[PDB]
Amino acid sequence: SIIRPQLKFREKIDNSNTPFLPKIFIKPNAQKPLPQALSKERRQDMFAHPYQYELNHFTPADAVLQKPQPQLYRPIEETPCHFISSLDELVELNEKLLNCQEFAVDLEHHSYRSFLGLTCLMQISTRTEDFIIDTLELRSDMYILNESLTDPAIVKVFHGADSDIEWLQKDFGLYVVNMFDTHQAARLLNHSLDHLLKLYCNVDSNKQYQLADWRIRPLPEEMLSAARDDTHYLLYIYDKMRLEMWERGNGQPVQLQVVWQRSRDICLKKFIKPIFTDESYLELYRKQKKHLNTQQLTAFQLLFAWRDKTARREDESYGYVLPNHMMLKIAEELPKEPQGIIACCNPVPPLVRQQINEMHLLIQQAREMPLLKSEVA
Ligand SMILES: [Y+3]
Ligand SMILES: [Y+3]
Repeated sequence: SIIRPQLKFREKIDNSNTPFLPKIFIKPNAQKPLPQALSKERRQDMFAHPYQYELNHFTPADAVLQKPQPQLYRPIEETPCHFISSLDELVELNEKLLNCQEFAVDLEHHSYRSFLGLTCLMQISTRTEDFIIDTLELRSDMYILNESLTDPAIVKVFHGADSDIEWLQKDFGLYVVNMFDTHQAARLLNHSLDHLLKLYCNVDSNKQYQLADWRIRPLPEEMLSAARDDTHYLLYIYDKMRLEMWERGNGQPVQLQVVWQRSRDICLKKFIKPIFTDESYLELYRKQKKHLNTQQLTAFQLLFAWRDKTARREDESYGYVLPNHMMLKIAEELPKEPQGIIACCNPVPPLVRQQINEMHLLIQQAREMPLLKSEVA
């Protein structure tokens, strides 16, 4: 199993109910100032979206709203691929981007071995080159990209950026200003990229809807290729969509300004630390044939508490620590022995194995609870 890459992080992850605080500490392309509370030195509403104002006051240049002349995507065979894992690399790319008219953007995520989820890779494409960034290696440095991502002068093409926007700020403190979401454009014109790649370029990117562990290093050529495929064709599609969209408004920036309006709203989405109550599940088991008595129901609350505790600490997801069906099983079975717990999970999760004693005690506690009148055996 891959060594968890969170261990090499200079700054630990805050897995606490504590409210998420934006990470950005310097605001490039800042129409409105950024609170001094967010200053790198002092470490207004710090808990507010940092680029709230600029996104609310942004409009697509007339240059992009005019009948576009699509520029066919460069042949993958003749398109250079650059791997970026060091600060110099990152800083040099930014400069390059700052001189761009528009560029593609997509990310690679991972959530199984993480509590909040983790961005493992970022992809960007210019009209001529494909870039791949190691956002695990360059984690604390990524913020630099804000200079080019928050520049209303340059257009950032995305495909379904809803989640991306959220990740960019949770992990690096990166925000996007001036973004054209191709999934928003597909909604008007009337699934998406699978089609967008086959309808506009006549290409069938196989590993596109494939789930893979992006924490893996080195990244094999296959994933490197599947990663670049997510941004190599977006600028072309970006052009070809404003075309077949301008060819509908009779030559008026009607449906174009809408895609930009909607997309910039996705940029306003903010990240919020998730919260979980065992109430949700208990209410679900009730709709079902809930025969959970005082004891069993207690065990569930104790296991739910223990899993949430463990997950947040160990920085793992609930599924990894102990999945629903498995927790629920133990809650019902109420195994008297520690092995009775283990022999109730298929397969036995590592943390359960390691905290077997701890879990045993919880279940025992539940077994000492007083059974109601109607609950008597
Ligand atoms: Y992907
Ligand atoms: Y409760």
